[PDB]
Amino acid sequence: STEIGIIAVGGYNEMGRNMTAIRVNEDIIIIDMGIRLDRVQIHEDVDTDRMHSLELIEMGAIPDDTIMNEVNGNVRAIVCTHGHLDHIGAIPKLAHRYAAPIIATPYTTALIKHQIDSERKFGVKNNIVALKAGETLEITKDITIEFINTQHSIIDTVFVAIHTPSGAVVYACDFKFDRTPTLGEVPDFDRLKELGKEGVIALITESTNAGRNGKTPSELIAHMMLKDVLLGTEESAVGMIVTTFASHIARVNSIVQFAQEMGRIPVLLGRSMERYVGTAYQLGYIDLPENVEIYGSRRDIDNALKKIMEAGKDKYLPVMTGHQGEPGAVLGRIANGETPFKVETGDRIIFSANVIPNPMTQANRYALETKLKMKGARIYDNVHVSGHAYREDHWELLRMLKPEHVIPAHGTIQMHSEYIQMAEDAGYSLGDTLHLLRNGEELYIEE
Amino acid sequence: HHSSGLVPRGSHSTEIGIIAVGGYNEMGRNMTAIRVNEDIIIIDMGIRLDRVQIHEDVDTDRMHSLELIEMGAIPDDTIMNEVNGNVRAIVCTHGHLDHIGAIPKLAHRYAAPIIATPYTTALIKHQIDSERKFGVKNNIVALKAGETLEITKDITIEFINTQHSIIDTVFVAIHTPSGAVVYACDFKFDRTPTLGEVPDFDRLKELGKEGVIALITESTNAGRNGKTPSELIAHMMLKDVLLGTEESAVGMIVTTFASHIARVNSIVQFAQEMGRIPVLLGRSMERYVGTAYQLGYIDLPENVEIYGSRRDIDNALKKIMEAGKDKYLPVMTGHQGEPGAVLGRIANGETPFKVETGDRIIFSANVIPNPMTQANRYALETKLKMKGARIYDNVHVSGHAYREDHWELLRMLKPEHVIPAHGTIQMHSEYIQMAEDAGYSLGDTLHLLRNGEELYIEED
Amino acid sequence: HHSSGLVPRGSHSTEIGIIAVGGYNEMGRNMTAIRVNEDIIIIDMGIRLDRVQIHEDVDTDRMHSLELIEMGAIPDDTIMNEVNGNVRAIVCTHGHLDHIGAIPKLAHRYAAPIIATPYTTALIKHQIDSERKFGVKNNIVALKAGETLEITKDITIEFINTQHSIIDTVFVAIHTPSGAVVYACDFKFDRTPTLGEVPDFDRLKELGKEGVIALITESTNAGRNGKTPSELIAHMMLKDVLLGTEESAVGMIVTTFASHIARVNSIVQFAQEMGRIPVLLGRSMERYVGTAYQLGYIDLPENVEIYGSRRDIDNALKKIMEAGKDKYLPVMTGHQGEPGAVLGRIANGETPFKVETGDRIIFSANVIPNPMTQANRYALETKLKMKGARIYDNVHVSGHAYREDHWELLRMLKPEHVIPAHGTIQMHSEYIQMAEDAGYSLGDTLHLLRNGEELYIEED
Amino acid sequence: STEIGIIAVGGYNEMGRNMTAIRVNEDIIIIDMGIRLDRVQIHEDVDTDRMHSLELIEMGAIPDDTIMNEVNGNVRAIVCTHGHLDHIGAIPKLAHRYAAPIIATPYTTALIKHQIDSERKFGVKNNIVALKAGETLEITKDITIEFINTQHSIIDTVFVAIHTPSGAVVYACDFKFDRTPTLGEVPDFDRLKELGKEGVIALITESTNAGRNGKTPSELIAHMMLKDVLLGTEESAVGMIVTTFASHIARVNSIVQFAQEMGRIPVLLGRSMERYVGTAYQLGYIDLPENVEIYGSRRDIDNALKKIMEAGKDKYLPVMTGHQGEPGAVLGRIANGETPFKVETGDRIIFSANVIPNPMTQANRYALETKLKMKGARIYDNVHVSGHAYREDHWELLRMLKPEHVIPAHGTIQMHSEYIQMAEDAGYSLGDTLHLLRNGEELYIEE
Ligand SMILES: [Zn+2]
Ligand SMILES: [Zn+2]
Ligand SMILES: [Zn+2]
Ligand SMILES: [Zn+2]
Ligand SMILES: [Zn+2]
Ligand SMILES: [Zn+2]
Ligand SMILES: [Zn+2]
Ligand SMILES: [Zn+2]
Repeated sequence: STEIGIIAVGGYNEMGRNMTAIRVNEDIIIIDMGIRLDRVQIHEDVDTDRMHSLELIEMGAIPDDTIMNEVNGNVRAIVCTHGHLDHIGAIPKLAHRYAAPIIATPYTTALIKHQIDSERKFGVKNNIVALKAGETLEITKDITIEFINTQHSIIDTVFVAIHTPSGAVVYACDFKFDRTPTLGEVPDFDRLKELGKEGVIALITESTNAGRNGKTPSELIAHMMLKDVLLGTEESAVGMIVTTFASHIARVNSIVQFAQEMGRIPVLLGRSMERYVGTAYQLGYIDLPENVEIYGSRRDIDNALKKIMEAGKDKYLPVMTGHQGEPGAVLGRIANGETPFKVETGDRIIFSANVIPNPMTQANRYALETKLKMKGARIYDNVHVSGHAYREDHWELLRMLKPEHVIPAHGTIQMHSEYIQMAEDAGYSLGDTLHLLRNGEELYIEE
Repeated sequence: HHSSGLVPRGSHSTEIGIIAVGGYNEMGRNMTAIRVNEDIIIIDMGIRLDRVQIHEDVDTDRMHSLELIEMGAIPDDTIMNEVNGNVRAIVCTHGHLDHIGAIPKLAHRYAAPIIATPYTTALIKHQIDSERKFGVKNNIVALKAGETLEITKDITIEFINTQHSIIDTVFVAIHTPSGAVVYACDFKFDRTPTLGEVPDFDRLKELGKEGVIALITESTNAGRNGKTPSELIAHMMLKDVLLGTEESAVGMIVTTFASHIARVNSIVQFAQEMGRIPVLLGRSMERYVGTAYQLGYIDLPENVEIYGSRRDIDNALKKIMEAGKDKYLPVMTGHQGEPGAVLGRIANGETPFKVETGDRIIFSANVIPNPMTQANRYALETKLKMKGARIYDNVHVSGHAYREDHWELLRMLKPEHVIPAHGTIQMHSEYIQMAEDAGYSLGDTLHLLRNGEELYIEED
Repeated sequence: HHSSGLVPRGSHSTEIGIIAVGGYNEMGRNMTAIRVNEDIIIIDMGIRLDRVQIHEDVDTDRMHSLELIEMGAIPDDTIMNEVNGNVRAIVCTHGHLDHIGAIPKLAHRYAAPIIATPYTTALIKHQIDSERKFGVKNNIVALKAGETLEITKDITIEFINTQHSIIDTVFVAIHTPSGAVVYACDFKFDRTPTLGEVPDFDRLKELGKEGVIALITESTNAGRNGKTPSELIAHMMLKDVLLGTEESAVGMIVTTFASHIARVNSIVQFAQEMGRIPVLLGRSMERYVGTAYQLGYIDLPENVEIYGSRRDIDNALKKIMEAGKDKYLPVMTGHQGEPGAVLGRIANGETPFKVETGDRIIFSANVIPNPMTQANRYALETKLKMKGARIYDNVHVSGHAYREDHWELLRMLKPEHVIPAHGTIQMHSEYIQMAEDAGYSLGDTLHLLRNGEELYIEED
Repeated sequence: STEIGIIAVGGYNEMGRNMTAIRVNEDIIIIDMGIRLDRVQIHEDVDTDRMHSLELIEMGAIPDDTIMNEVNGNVRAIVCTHGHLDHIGAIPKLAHRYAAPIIATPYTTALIKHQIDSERKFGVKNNIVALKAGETLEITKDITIEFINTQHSIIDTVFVAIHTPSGAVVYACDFKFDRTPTLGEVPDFDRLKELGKEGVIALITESTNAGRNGKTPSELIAHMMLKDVLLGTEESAVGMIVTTFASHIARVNSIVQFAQEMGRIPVLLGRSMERYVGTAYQLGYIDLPENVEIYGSRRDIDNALKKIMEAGKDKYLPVMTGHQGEPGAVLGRIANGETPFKVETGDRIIFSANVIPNPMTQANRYALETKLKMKGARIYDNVHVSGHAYREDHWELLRMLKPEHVIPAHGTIQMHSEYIQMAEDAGYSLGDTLHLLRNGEELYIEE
């Protein structure tokens, strides 16, 4: 027989810190190892590289994988859905304890490798393997892992399908059914219906926005709103700063496109930006006009900003990090005047990002925005679209994959509750064919 | 013995008065009066459909003005017995009921013509050809955007094109010997509309530099941060939910504001795009979109069917049920869960249409933030969900201006005074903070008026 | 060749089952079944008055069980055709309709006696002497707090005193050969009540140490932080608003839950204290407080007047209007803005009572967090405010237990399993987090059940 | 004639930073000078004594009184309602610019004098005068200032009535009609009705809780709830910490009373506590049992806490500051483990205070509470009653004083909006007999 087990290690009580392990008989396939970036800020300057794994488990921070000492099997892989820190962030801190390769899609593999180049001299290390969407990699005789293309607030994001002798186990945390994306190709629907007909034993999926009604707005909407705010203005020569996730890439591409269309020169600031968009351009996921400038260290940035100041803000579009009000982020540094560029009345600050619903980040962004307003700035908030799927996206996902079991992951118990109600609309039953797991719990499927 | 100091004095003219009679304590029931010394211009006369439904039965028909004034409902113009002048005109911004709803009930007491843009005028006369008073009269005058009409020698009225949740909507500029008084309730700076013309920015700048004595403007979304999304966004989202689906042949009902001609036009475009026959239900839509098509503001495929009375609707809806929902797209009223509206009674099954599991109900409208309509819409959605429907909420974009749109409006008109209208005191508070950023001062250059109040501006 | 390891095995008995049939997806409509192998004990059978009013007309009278099951309304006991045992009793926690409301409609299909505490039993028989089925029968048995009743040799039922928003309310403990199953829906640890006895802590500790196999308990306010305020707080606040006023002779109406005997007792004490004659209106109050006084749970001054039918009420209310509101204190129903309740129709003026400016309306009740009742209460308060009334909101204290009260409940009973009931999945989620702090584990030692679901505990 | 002017200097746009000036012809009476304690925390360690007035005005922080250079009169007094920092906090920083005495009720005068003993070597200084409730002090021939007793979250809090040739101008920011107080005497109602009949030209009053329905709960309610939580527990020997406003005094008195009734020894920790309750006991506003201990510096506190730890928490009730999660406050220091006393599972933390509705303090209190919960603590939140008046308290205030004009103060424009609606119920009219002022604006009353 094939006894499948699903062990919840991280992120089913919280949003960050995601880690799941799928045990097929005695083989283990681990998916995702993220940091929880909120409850690290509760403590007074931690500097995550000064701490080793255990420290951070009693903060968590990183998922408590000690519970993996109680499970009956050996891990053969560490798969990663995409390159957000809530998914690949814990790798350089925990993956070394496992004698297993790290499988990911190219952009992720690259960014992982870049992050480990800060773990220490080496680590152990695991060998890092790049697998693209649409391709499949056999890990043992009968266990084979497949990558299926999807969209998310990061480029190159993927469904993972673990084929076993008794069927496929697909895990889909962090997706979005964007039918008209700015980057990448539309999600592989035909493959989802087909693989649905092949046989899915279990579905593990995010419940982030399952309570939200309807279907997720396309990234094209964010594109159009940003177009509207940048170009559709009767105060053309003001001085505009755009801030967003350094990781989003699709949007940054939209923004530099816009800069080329609105006759400004796009300058990208911050280590964050340099890493993500740099790695993106180098690996050819985005094209850049020859005029763009990218600066990471404080000297490059501040120099670029004195320059950008005295030559005229009207003829520039700084694109940067700091949308959640991170002090030390370039925007936080501009708001505090710890920079040559010092904003004046009329100046437009464009936040192409949501406010993360945590008191820490909300306080930070509050303080940031008031400092900006006292310096006369005019703020455009939340010109943004969520990269997570809504109720209807989930509904149709259930209707094409037709999974035999469903396990909500990547969220709080309330998010999970919303998802549960939706799945119950689909014919499922709690504790029977629909399962609510907590961090540290293992659910068995038989036969 | 000595010491000095010097100040220039004079010299002296125009006593302008602004009468807040309706829609300054609440939204809707809007009425403002612009008094230029001796002469008066009435702007907007709206109905408030909110605090009439709180009472057990609405009627609104065989009732005369006074009763609705103790409900309000209609603006209390009794305070106009206290003003020193005669109204020589009644202008209307656009054809929403919070703006023209009180006309067939109050405009008759005033010996003045009603000036509006063609579509508005049309809907006005259609409403008077329905209240049935027949009547003591007014001339209904059609003035299009971009044109100007002299009414009293020194008083001249200009229409300046803008966008809003209904087609053909306009800024009104009351030119006086000492400058312009601009009234801009219900507007939005949509630079990429689906219908109509882009708002006339250049004229706004010109008129700004000519001299604006006062700006009267809505504060509905002045608290909302940033700039209002284009209607194109609503178009793209609707396009996304109707076409972008992997459960294609289900049976889909779309509900929206009957007045939002642009949105319904987008929708029939979509039905034409998805091979369903667009059918429009409700007396209300036949009213609005019928008037729109007759006057040629929207183009319609001949595939369209429009039905107003219950018999036409219930039978067309038999037509669609028995023939198959798959090749049809009903667009309807009832988005606020109005009982008696076609959708609410469909939800109650008081109709041939029997909605089934999987069916998609698409609300291209927001929930009006009032406990009544929130309750009705709650009940509606639970009936629909229990009968298995799949609900797409708030596929919608606000037709009102945000903080930054107001910012640039102030920066183009550069008015000497500012008056928030069309909202609650809190909405007005947000607007006040915004204008305070713009250099204005409360009780001096920016004024918070309440219903029934007059501020005198003495300008030379 | 070698190596070792050792584990003790066995030995083996009691298969206990817990049936969640009602009130696990919503609040109210509560029904749970405790199956001890072969025998079944039904606990609570409540009505849900929420999702019945969403439909146009309530009736509830000439309807039989099934229809109300597709509304629910009443708990779906159809799933009891699938269980392997016979119910040999029906216990009721207290006399709120979310607990005993479904009895005259479902208890008849079960060949079992209905066990309750005296006041509850009384109200039950009063309700069956009203549904009018006459009927196929059950014996209505009065078991007081602190006493125990053997029903099936190994199954014995204990009543343990507690406090709650209605007088004489009880923990139920189902003793079995292998331990106790405690059901505690609707409770509160009030250590200083105005009425009743302080909850029986010592017995809870004893029974905790004896062995509790399962705890089934409400999660209504498990999300609320801290510990529930005593009823004494509600008493002191009411004392504060009624007596503590510098506008003394106005005319004051107090509205509250008819079931909240303790609160009304406080109020009549106050009327007796402020020299007004306490008059109680509504069929509902005559029901509850009448039953309370007849059975001697509350003492009443002979000044009191209690009127149930419209004629008595409208005339007593003529009495009070024409004689002067100043020397009277009407206590009434209608706090949720129920149209047809005496207060709502007073607000509509469908009554001799004509409330005037200055008059005080005192709501000793919370707003039930549902859009329907929130809308009704909105409308009520606006009618009252427009007619000049002065409104005192939420002079109230919740009758349900908070997080910390639950904490100590777990720490006294030390149950082997925990099951949240009586709430939504989110309420249950909060409770789950609380119990997880207590050492419990989801799907192992703490179970989230939905309506219609059974968890088997196999205990030796 | 007598032309009265009311100049709004601070706190009508915000809550903190209160300052009003009443000009009677050419004489000026200033009431309140507070700090805004929120928007000082937006900046990175300010240390308010390192900055002089102007610094803080461009932060504000302290009220911008530069606008007082444009008014036609000379100030003859600086009156203070009570000893909260939103009322007397700006005195040592601005009062030196004015050649005028500072009048207050004894507890305030004391605490003011204690605060100036940190302004510098001296300052100028103004002479500080103690005037009790019920007594009157003539400041010029015809202008005389009266103190009328009321309750508020601080002991000895007062209505100020400025009698002039044309009537009284009463300012009542921060009150509460507590008819059954724990401390002090019930508000002087008879005097309010009487003085109402004498003639009030203008009423300046707080709008903090005017939107809140009904009448403010008595302090007796907070007393009873605290009694219930401290005594009504079936886990008697756990270890309980009580945190509250060091300034409240009434509640601290309740708490030590309770400690005496529940057989624990009351220990009070923090500079804040020592100052406020110490000054209170010394001036005889509260009685203390002989057993109590008060410790202010880190050494006394930490020593007391090691002591209190090893001897047994069961036999102790630490009462302290830190309810808004101030890092450096004793509770914040306990939650971070920067103290000998280190909380364990079951321990009860009792917050007898509300959460101040500002993102800064909400974030701070968030972080605090999560640290406490991770250490196993069980939290009792908001066992508290607001010290501000509600709609009905305001209503009856209007009905006994019968003021000819009303000006809401001490709040945001929305609070002011709520108050406006209530006053309109009372017959008043905006811009005519009811006035909405902003910071920096002067309103004239004639005749
Ligand atoms: Zn992600
Ligand atoms: Zn994620
Ligand atoms: Zn409109
Ligand atoms: Zn409008
Ligand atoms: Zn109950
Ligand atoms: Zn209940
Ligand atoms: Zn205060
Ligand atoms: Zn204060």
